Order: sequence, then structure tokens, then C-alpha cells
Amino acid sequence: SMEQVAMELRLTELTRLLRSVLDQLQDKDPARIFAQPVSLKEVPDYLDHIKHPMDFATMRKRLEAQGYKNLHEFEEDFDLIIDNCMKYNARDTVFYRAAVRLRDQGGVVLRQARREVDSIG
Repeated sequence: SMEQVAMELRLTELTRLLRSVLDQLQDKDPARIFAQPVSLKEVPDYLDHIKHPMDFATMRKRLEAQGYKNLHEFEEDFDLIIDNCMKYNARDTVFYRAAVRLRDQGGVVLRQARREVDSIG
């Protein structure tokens, strides 16, 4: 159907906008603390602590399969990255502080992305 195609064009466009959001968020992580999944070889207890791990590479795989239906889903995954880090690591650690900084800086990007998603539809 033509409707299914128009819907798919919208998903495709959302994916385009989310890809750019993703790149801007990841630039706020020049240390690359959040680039890849936490290694279960290097933190073998991790899954006892964190039930839903997340990282920028895993978000990117989902993105490129057009697996984000709306901005809310994409923000849920970004929030996991931050929130998982702030629970597993103590307040005095470079990791925790990096998550705080990513959260604060990412907020600005996300604020405008919500306006653009509403605006373009």
C-alpha cells in the first residue's frame, strides 16, 4: 500500500534525525566511556547489578535497523546509558562524573530534537 510506504518514509526520516542526535550525543563523550558495552570478561558481576545494559554501539545497531519508532524509545536507551553508569559507579569516579556531564550536555540536544520531531511530525 501507499500508506505503508508514507509511514516508512516517516520512519526513515525519524531515523535520519535520530542518527544526527546520536552523533551529537556521542560528541559529548570524547573519552569514549559509553561507546561500547561494558565487558562481562572485565566486569564479570555486571549483570548482577545492571539488568538492562546499554551503550552507543548497541543504540546505533538498533537505529540502523530502524528499530526506534519514536523519540521516546531512543531517549529511554540514552537514559539507560547514564542511569546504569550512575548506579554501578560511585559518585567520586571518573565514570560517574562522565555520565553526569553527558546527561547535562545531552539535555540541550534532546530539548531541540523533541521540538523538531513535533515540528516536522
